[PDB]
Amino acid sequence: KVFGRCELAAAMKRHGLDNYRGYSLGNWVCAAKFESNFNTQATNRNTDGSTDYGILQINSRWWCNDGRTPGSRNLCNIPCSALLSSDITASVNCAKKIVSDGNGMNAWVAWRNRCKGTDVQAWIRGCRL
Ligand code: NA
Repeated sequence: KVFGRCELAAAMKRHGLDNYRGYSLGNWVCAAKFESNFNTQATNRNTDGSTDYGILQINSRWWCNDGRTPGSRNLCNIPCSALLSSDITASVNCAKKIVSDGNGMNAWVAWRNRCKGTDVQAWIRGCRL
């Protein structure tokens, strides 16, 4: 599923992401835009052989099991395919584990490079929330 911007913002809000560990909703929407262009089916392979899955591009080296990333962990305890669902619950629940891991949203390279220190509230302007 390809979300609309406000539709995703609402979904994320309902799933407890607004201000989760102090990151306002616009942060999460901004990270999704640049990670996946709001497409839950997004996948991208990394140089190390791991793959990033879903709306927030969660990596198989640490967070999910895809059966093809040797020596990897599965810290969210989920098949990576669950991250591709039109239902974002598994992605959100795993993202909450990731953002709590030490480095905050800096874990998402696109957040650090394209969202951090920008007017992220712009991503939810106009939405009914
Ligand atoms: Na893994």
